[PDB]
Amino acid sequence: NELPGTSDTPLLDQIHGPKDLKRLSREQLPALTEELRGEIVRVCSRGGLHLASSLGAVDIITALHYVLDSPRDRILFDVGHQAYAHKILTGRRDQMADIKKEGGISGFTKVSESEHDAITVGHASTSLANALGMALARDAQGKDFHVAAVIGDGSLTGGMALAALNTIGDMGRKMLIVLNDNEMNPFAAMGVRYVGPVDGHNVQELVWLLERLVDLDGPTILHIVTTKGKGSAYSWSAAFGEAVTEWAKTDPRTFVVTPAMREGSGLVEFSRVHPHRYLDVGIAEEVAVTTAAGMALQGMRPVVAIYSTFLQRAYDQVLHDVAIEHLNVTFCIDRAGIVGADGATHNGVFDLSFLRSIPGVRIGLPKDAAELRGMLKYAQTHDGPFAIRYPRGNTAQVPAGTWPDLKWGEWERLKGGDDVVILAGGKALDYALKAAEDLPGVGVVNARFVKPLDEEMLREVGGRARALITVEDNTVVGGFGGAVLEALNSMNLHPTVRVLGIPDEFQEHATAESVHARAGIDAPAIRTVLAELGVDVPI
Amino acid sequence: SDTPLLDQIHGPKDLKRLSREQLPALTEELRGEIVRVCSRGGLHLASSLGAVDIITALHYVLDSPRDRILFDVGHQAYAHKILTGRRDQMADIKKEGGISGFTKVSESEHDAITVGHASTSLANALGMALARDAQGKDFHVAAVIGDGSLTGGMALAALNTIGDMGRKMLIVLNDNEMSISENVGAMNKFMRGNPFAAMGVRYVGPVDGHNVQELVWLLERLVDLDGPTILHIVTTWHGPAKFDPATGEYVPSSAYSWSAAFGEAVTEWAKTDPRTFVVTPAMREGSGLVEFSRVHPHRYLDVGIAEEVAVTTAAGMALQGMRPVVAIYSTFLQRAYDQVLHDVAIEHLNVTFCIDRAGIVGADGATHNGVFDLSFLRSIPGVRIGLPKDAAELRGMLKYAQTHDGPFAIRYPRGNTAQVPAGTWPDLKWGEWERLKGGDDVVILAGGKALDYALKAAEDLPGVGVVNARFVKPLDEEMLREVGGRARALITVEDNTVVGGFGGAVLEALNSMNLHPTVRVLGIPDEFQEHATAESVHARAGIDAPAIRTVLAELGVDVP
Ligand SMILES: Cc1ncc(C[n+]2csc(CCOP(=O)(O)OP(=O)(O)O)c2C)c(N)n1
Ligand SMILES: Cc1ncc(C[n+]2csc(CCOP(=O)(O)OP(=O)(O)O)c2C)c(N)n1
Ligand SMILES: [Ca+2]
Ligand SMILES: [Ca+2]
Ligand SMILES: [Ca+2]
Ligand SMILES: [Ca+2]
Ligand SMILES: [Ca+2]
Ligand SMILES: [Ca+2]
Ligand SMILES: [Mg+2]
Ligand SMILES: [Mg+2]
Ligand SMILES: [Mg+2]
Ligand SMILES: [Mg+2]
Ligand SMILES: [Mg+2]
Repeated sequence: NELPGTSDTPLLDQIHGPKDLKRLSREQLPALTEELRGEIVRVCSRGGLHLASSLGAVDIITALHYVLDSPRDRILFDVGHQAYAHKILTGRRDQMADIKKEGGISGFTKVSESEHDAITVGHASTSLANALGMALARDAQGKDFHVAAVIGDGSLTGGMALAALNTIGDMGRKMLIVLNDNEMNPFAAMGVRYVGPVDGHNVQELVWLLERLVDLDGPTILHIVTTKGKGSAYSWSAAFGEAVTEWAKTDPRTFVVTPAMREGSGLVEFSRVHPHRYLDVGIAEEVAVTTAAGMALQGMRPVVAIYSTFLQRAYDQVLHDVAIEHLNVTFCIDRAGIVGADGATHNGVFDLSFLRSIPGVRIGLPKDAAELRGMLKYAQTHDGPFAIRYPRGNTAQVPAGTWPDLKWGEWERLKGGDDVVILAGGKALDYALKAAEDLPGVGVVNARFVKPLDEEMLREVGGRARALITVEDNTVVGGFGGAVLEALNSMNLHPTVRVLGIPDEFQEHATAESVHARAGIDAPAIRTVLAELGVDVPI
Repeated sequence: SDTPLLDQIHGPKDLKRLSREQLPALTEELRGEIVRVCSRGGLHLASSLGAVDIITALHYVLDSPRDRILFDVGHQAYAHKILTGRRDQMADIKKEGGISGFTKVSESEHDAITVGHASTSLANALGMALARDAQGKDFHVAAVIGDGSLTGGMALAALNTIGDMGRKMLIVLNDNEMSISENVGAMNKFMRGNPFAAMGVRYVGPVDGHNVQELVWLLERLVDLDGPTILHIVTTWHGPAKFDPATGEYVPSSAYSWSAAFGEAVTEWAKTDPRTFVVTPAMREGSGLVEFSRVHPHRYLDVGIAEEVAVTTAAGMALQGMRPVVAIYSTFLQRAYDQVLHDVAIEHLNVTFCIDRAGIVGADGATHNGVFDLSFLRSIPGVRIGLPKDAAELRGMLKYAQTHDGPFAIRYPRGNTAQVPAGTWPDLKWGEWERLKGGDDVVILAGGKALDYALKAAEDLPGVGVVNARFVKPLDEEMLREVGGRARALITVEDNTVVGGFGGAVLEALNSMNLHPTVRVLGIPDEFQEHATAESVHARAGIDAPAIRTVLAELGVDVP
């Protein structure tokens, strides 16, 4: 029990779980609220994080955990970036300094981290459907516990949230939805008792109101209003932002669509220079891709700027709405491969697998900003869809007016050697060049095209090499290694091949470097495979 | 002639020569035309008959193809094709080399979008409106969307974006689920709890969707107005062999659809497993769940046409200790890719996917061919994939999936399989293949529909082995190693794309074992397959028994 001061927390020191929180009287909850605010700011500041959303949520989370009995009652957080107060109140206060770090805890709720985490989230708008499943399962088991979902105003505009709300209406089952609105319809929300708006920062009035709502029949939306945040490095994103901004100046058919990730995708400058050629469709990736398809049908050259992990939401839209009529949609896919800190919900290691199987979708991996420019120019000037994927990370700035002629599907040899040849693009290529550096028999090819592959160069290298190594910042299942084995098979070439990539296992929050070392795709791990294939490494 | 007005109409220009007072007679001609020419090929006419009046009205008022008319799904657009120069092609609808059952951009300048999957019209319409405004043009964009499609995730999300952008366009909501009075009453209840004004959309109606003259007068007022507008309209044998309409030839009378085999299995299973719960995205009859829904009413959930909701709802049930089954077509499962990966697979949840219409479905074409699931499911960590040869293996796989940890997918085609007795619950080790025919010269690896081709192809060829590759994830590593070491050549056959499918799984597995047999990967090529019979598509793809026999002959097997 330390002295009163600027950063004492007498109440939190006694709270190890929600049961300890219930020992407080309602009148004490405003003081806890301020302790939680102080705790979040003083620990979760460095690295930015989703501090602003968690701060906005402190009072509704305190009230929910005071009124409800987690883990018997299920509190579901949409996305989960707003649940830092939830983790402090559920035995993880001492782990907040390590949030998103290897050996720490997730930046989102994760079922396997705590019995208090009802869903594993990261992708937005899943809380309502999960909530429905838990309510239906509860009713089937004759149990009586409460299901409460906390969803932001942004998340509630997602297709699967609105579709789920409609169903929650039709089903008429007991559940509470807290709409957490920090910005201040009849086809989605019929059958749903609406309550509010109400002050989202009044922890006593929220405890009062929840004790009323929690026991009512059928589904309730509680509309709360919250204040957001109450209390050398040249990125691939920037390289893209600069290339497309430059491109649009001399292509009036170019239109850039983002699903509400303008700053992430590096389109701040693009939004200000070309406001007439910029569309933020909101959070819905499915709307972004089908809208781009409508634009391409009317003679435009749309570019969808989207994270690899988020493009998963639009798989059927790419296949059905773009690929069937071979439409002019270019996909500039950021956060390609392991993103690291954000963990298994955000690691973009599936795009080379799910896009490859779609007829007519070309796939490029640029090694640098000049190749990115070459691919974007090709994509925007040739028929049908193209995907260009690049990681979170940096690359050399490139001079204005850099627009090389790149023949799509052509690989390039970057290092001499015929005994063993490493085939790799993007981040994997930099690993390959490093791994090969002192080995004269070890060739390196920039496999900068996954679809189509360079069949001629693969035939030449496949016919002479004692062994090939494939390296990809993607799952080894049906990805770049699979494409290479399928192309070798159809040529009836049978060289030794080592397929290096992410294993068929979800990768938890850590640095990309850690995931890459344990996956065995980094330069040291490639150097180990070369030795295993009988390459004489220098002493 | 029974159709004197229609006889002079070869396009929307001809339609506009009629006085409004002649339009009612024209809608009666169009209804009689659709019944006269499309009463076969198991075509459902209800949707297209219900839409005759609005489609006549839209073509009379708008200027197609300058004005863009977008049909959601496209199954309601028969009158559209009749009014846009395709009257004499309607006899060949869904037939190989005939017109599509849906609108298709390549078929006609009057078909604004290629559709089949629901709920895509609004986002496509937004795109066309935004391109129109960028180009300084002023043509009309109209989307026609059913009440069912409108409650789809991408439709509800699109309408939010449409409201925010405030761009000029007309959404026609074709509601055949509720009357005008039922709709008004529901809306009165809700806003007592304009509501569309905050969303940024003008709501007009509901009005009578069968009054072609009143629809014309109302549209003429709406097409001028700024911003997005919703017009809510309201519309109305005991012998040993039997002919199967679906497959277009004779089958044993003991043969029923895979759908019926699944419905019978899950209905029986749920009697002794109280944790089993079936979830369908509004395909009760298609997935064979009529009987299930009647016998187990409190273990049956229809979520409407929201595949993403069906999968994530099942995840919630699994997290609460239940054993949910998602009954879903392969093609519609594509909508739930992220939900399978993110909501089911990351925490390895107890969701069983029973996937109907797996492989080529035929008549419904490129938008419906379930030819990608062995590729897209396989790259998801922890998702097991089984291909049952018969109703017994389907039961063994469903029992395995419902009693073991994590997600399982069971995929089966449109088509028939032998009826099997109640209480058929074999014990099957997930991941174990079965040798069905001896031979070590050339071995065919195949599951499900491909397996039937393989066994037919290998008849009276003594050196040709056949393995039931009834598991795609995991593969049978032990049996593939043995066959891959001993066989001169392998043939893989899959009712799936050759890209990243079963053939790919086999080549990945052989590579990690450092085995180098000759392998012929047979399957659907990396190209969309247009409407035709499955048998026609399979013959041209090279996966039927004669195509397999030709590959065996090329590999130097003695084939009669
Ligand atoms: C499928 C998906 N697409 C995009 C994102 C990126 N994203 C993370 S937070 C968020 C939600 C928008 O804000 P809101 O739900 O209102 O939450 P707030 O931060 O305002 O509390 C978005 C777009 C995501 N998590 N999931
Ligand atoms: C994405 C998708 N999921 C499922 C289906 C299957 N399906 C075909 S039409 C339909 C019903 C659509 O209802 P509505 O739009 O009201 O049209 P109506 O049946 O009344 O003509 C369904 C579920 C589909 N076509 N697309
Ligand atoms: Ca689609
Ligand atoms: Ca193009
Ligand atoms: Ca290069
Ligand atoms: Ca050689
Ligand atoms: Ca309709
Ligand atoms: Ca299971
Ligand atoms: Mg103090
Ligand atoms: Mg918000
Ligand atoms: Mg893991
Ligand atoms: Mg309907
Ligand atoms: Mg084709």
